[PDB]
Amino acid sequence: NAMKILVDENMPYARELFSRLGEVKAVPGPVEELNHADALMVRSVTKVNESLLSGTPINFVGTATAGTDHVDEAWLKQAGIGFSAAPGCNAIAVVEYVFSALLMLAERDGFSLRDRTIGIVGVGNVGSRLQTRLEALGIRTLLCDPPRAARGDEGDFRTLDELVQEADVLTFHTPLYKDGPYKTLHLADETLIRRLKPGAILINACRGPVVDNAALLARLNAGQPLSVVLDVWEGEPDLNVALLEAVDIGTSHIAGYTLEGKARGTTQVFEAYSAFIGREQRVALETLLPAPEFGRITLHGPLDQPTLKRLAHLVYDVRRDDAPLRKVAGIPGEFDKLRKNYLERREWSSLYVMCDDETAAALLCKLGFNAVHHP
Amino acid sequence: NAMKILVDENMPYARELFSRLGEVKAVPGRPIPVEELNHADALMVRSVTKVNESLLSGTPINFVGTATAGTDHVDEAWLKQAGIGFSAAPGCNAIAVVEYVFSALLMLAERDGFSLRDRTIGIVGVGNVGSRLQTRLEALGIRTLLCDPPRAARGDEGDFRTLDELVQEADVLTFHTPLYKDGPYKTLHLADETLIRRLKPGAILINACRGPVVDNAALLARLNAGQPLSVVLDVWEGEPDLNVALLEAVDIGTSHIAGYTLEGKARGTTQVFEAYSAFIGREQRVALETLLPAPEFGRITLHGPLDQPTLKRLAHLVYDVRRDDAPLRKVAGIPGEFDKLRKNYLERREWSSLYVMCDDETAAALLCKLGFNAVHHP
Ligand SMILES: NC(=O)c1ccc[n+]([C@@H]2O[C@H](COP(=O)([O-])OP(=O)(O)OC[C@H]3O[C@@H](n4cnc5c(N)ncnc54)[C@H](O)[C@@H]3O)[C@@H](O)[C@H]2O)c1
Ligand SMILES: NC(=O)c1ccc[n+]([C@@H]2O[C@H](COP(=O)([O-])OP(=O)(O)OC[C@H]3O[C@@H](n4cnc5c(N)ncnc54)[C@H](O)[C@@H]3O)[C@@H](O)[C@H]2O)c1
Repeated sequence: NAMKILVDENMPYARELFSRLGEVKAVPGPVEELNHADALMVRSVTKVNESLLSGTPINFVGTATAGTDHVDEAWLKQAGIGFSAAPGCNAIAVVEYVFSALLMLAERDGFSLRDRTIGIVGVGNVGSRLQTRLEALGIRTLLCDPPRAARGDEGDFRTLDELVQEADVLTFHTPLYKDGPYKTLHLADETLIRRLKPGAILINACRGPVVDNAALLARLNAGQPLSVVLDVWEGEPDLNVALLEAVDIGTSHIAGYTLEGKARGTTQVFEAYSAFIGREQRVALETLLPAPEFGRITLHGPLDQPTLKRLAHLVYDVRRDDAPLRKVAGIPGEFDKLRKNYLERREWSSLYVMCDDETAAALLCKLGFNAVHHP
Repeated sequence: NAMKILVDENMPYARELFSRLGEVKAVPGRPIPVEELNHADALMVRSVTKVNESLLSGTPINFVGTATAGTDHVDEAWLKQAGIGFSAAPGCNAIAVVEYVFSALLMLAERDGFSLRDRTIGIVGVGNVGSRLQTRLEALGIRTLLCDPPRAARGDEGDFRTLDELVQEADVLTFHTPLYKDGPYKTLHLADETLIRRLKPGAILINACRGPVVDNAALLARLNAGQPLSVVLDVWEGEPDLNVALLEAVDIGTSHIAGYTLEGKARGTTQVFEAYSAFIGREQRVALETLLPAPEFGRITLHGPLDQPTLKRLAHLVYDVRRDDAPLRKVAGIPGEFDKLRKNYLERREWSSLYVMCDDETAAALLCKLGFNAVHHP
């Protein structure tokens, strides 16, 4: 008469949390416990399907990821088995990766970020959060999301062609669709890339094939005035290395990797499961996380661009992941080795900022720092 | 019957500081009206004023101050002969330069994925800057070799090695000598063609002293030949007309700004204020914090022990040398922009302006030794 919850043994905080609801056995991502369990919380490694579950009493499957590729959500729901992913769990990580790249390019190239026009392609978990933060800085942002538009969501949704005409930063946050009216495979092909404004910045931290890597390379090689930030590559793990040499920032598909991010995976699945069994519970994310290296800092004066750059980069400077990828890119095994070995990264909210300036604190909070004003 | 003190009208904090000791009149440094020198008790100058018998003869001036690290514009011997007090500001800008060097090295260590404590640092010239660099590398347990024959010939105590020995055993080589055109200590092109070529594979070469200490032509020649070398340059042969292709090739190139911190610049006036206070029987020490505006980031907490990445984050919160390398690459071949970058140089602070509270006592001890204002808060 209590629930037996199997959790993956390398899933952070899983034992801590799930015991608020039942007995936890930690399985490596083993038959005997499956047939005598009521719930299963997994990571990407475990294919979840009829094969593995049919016949068991398992009544709920949580996956601690934004992704769901490795699960057949369909069969479970067909079967009456509750399911939950952790959508958006890594979203803030990507937004701060994007901000980290932009603030570096803004200093390196002597331009003013508040002056840019930013087109967001895909306004979902990642793009909507990016929109919120760009707006708080008063940066004009153009939104492109034909599905949301078609479905009747509110907002000023423009066409991709419109974004290409008006933006000088273009960032992609769509899924990978290979056909249909919303096809995103090679959404950024030679024709689109070629129309990009002089000095435009192209950012792809979503899925590799959304950008045609060979065409992008060719335009860069012909001298198109264009800056590029890539976190995802066609052909991963065997990226186009020549392309890496021509981009301003390339990293090994680590944009989503923060500590807070891994912990939200476990956290959301906990909350869904707690709701599933009539015991809705929430969890302080700060109760779980170890203190970061730099926890508190004072700020004197207004927030300006260089001040914001020093703040974000104190937490995460994208160049620390760019440099090691350049050192090993054409060596088989190494791309994947940099993901497995990924070093601890925190989010801006882990940093407590004490501002004597009221406006700097208001702005920092809207950017996602834990900022306060000191009268 | 108050002291009359003449101050170069462009020296920072001059009136604020000296009007504590006497009447203070601001004067241009070139030329100084003679009526003024004739009624003055003390003169505080910058490098534009040649101080010698022609300037001071027959005047009542009993002390000369120069808010300046160097003493080329001053006839010190003559001042001794005449009984006139003198003070420069030796080392006023040394910490600026050292924190600049650390900024560059911490950037390269991350970029290239090496640990600092696996590098051997040869310091050439071990005076005000060289010996501060030493202290700090040694506090980090980084192996350093010292080269400074003028100190060895004086019989100074230390492990003084020859230049050539540094070239065999060091993979970081950094120059802090003045420029001597000849004599036994000639530093002109001290790092020439032959010397550069012998630098260990993966070597890092830094020059933040005087442009012509390193043969820029030879260096470019080696780089073009494909020698695995890293180069950090803040000073250049033929400034402001630097070798542009040598710029495109170095890892970091900045526009002779290594010494430019608010602290460096205010310390010229400070050390001279201090020396003069003592000279007239009013020994007075003055703390920079009460003169300089408060810094943007004045306090931060550090949880746990220091490691290299943590130290890089701290040094670069304060000063990331890349912020000076980037503007120079944008405008290097445009005649006049180099001087314009120095003229409008934006505020830079020293590590001592960051107050660091560490829950690890050994992190505190170390950061303190490194020049942060670090304190253990259990
Ligand atoms: N780089 C990383 O480490 C990492 C981390 C997190 C997410 N991602 C990827 O980034 C992408 C965005 O993630 P998310 O969490 O926001 O997912 P999401 O499902 O919340 O949002 C995707 C949005 O794109 C929109 N979209 C679909 N087709 C489009 C089209 N053709 N043109 C414009 N918009 C379109 C959808 O309507 C949806 O609003 C996904 O591909 C995700 O897998 C990568
Ligand atoms: N880049 C900048 O913005 C900047 C700022 C400050 C100082 N500097 C320069 O850096 C140099 C160091 O300044 P400092 O305050 O340490 O001066 P310093 O006089 O205290 O140091 C010079 C040291 O070098 C030694 N030396 C002389 N000739 C040598 C040689 N042949 N080989 C090895 N050592 C030799 C001397 O014995 C002395 O110890 C100065 O020349 C100064 O002009 C540059």
